[PDB]
Amino acid sequence: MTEYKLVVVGAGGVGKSALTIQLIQNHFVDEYDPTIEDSYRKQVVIDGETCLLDILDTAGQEEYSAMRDQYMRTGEGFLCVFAINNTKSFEDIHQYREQIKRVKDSDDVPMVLVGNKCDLAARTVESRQAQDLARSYGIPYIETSAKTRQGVEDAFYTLVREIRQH
Ligand SMILES: Nc1nc2c(ncn2[C@@H]2O[C@H](COP(=O)(O)OP(=O)(O)NP(=O)(O)O)[C@@H](O)[C@H]2O)c(=O)[nH]1
Ligand SMILES: CCCCCC
Ligand SMILES: CCCCCC
Ligand SMILES: [Ca+2]
Ligand SMILES: [Ca+2]
Ligand SMILES: [Ca+2]
Ligand SMILES: [Mg+2]
Repeated sequence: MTEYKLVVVGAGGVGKSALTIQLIQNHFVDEYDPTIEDSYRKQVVIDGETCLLDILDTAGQEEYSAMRDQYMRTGEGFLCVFAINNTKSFEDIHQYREQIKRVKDSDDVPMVLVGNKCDLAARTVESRQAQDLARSYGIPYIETSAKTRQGVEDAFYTLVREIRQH
């Protein structure tokens, strides 16, 4: 049909797995089990096109990060996730983007910046800060909550729409 390989990256605990599971399985994972490397597949209609999403959920914990680069290499677009209550995860985004560019050997890779956990109130990253970072990269910024499902479909579908502009 039409396949899009999406890779979700970002610091440990920011909600990469919760986001992916909300999209694919329609429930919220409350517990924290660090990921090594997991894959999901779903057929969905996006803007009138039937397509197959292959989503790679990657490790954010350094200790679990072995060989992540080898998984990142096959990606067609990347969700770069931080949590709005985790300033360090936002600062880390630069390093994840740089890794993406290294493994893709390109400065032109479809990406979306995602600020997750927007249901929480201990915000330390303001929307405008993230919008500015995204603007510097030439990509959209979207806020999500894996818990309430706010923005979850939007983030992944926006990434598909970015891949289509490549
Ligand atoms: N309130 C709230 N909690 C969230 C949200 N997303 C994830 N969490 C919580 O944050 C914790 C970590 O989520 P998880 O998805 O495992 O993070 P991760 O980025 O996949 N971690 P890792 O890189 O180690 O695999 C879990 O307790 C999960 O319930 C969110 O949008 N809101
Ligand atoms: C480490 C954060 C800096 C952002 C650079 C694009
Ligand atoms: C501090 C996170 C950087 C990730 C690059 C492998
Ligand atoms: Ca649950
Ligand atoms: Ca390389
Ligand atoms: Ca390469
Ligand atoms: Mg995970």
